[PDB]
Amino acid sequence: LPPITPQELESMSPQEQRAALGDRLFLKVYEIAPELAPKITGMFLEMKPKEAYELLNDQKRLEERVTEALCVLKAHQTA
Amino acid sequence: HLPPITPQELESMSPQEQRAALGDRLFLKVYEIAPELAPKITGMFLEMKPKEAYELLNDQKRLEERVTEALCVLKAHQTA
Repeated sequence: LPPITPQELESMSPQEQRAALGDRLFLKVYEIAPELAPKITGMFLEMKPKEAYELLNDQKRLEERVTEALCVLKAHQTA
Repeated sequence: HLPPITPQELESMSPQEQRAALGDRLFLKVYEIAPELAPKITGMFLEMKPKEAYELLNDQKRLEERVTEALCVLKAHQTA
């Protein structure tokens, strides 16, 4: 999917923002954690739209948020 | 442990005074959760808005959640 412009993000409803950001976040997370990509994307969609949008423009920040999300899920695993 | 900060004191303190007051009380609570990394975790909390750091002193569950989140941010910053 082509990137969302900053002008489109401010023009979308919260429902439209979630669908547009969620589809692009899922594809990028799928390249890092394919099995937990739907679960991690749902965690990302709880952030503010501006915060989730920065993940689509900074690869290094997206990797750290995925690593952070995996660590939080691992922390709750009473292994 | 220090006595809790009242909401009226927080609004009357300067930004530097808020850091000292919140930082001392946040450190004592985080120390009971992560004693070794408590100073670094407290510094991460002091970058939040004063109202948000104050809620961590009044909500135990959210405090534990933010510490776990802060610990996971530190793990993500590993060079190796």
